[PDB]
Amino acid sequence: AQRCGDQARGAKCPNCLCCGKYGFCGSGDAYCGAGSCQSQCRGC
Repeated sequence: AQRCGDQARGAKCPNCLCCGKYGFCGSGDAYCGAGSCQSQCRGC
């Protein structure tokens, strides 16, 4: 579990991961699915 976006001073996340609009970078369709994705919308 890693924080991104405004929740991380505008920090970006690596590939194979999804950055939740709520500055929350995680995995799984739970955060990768369409509805809470903002950045890095191409994770595994």
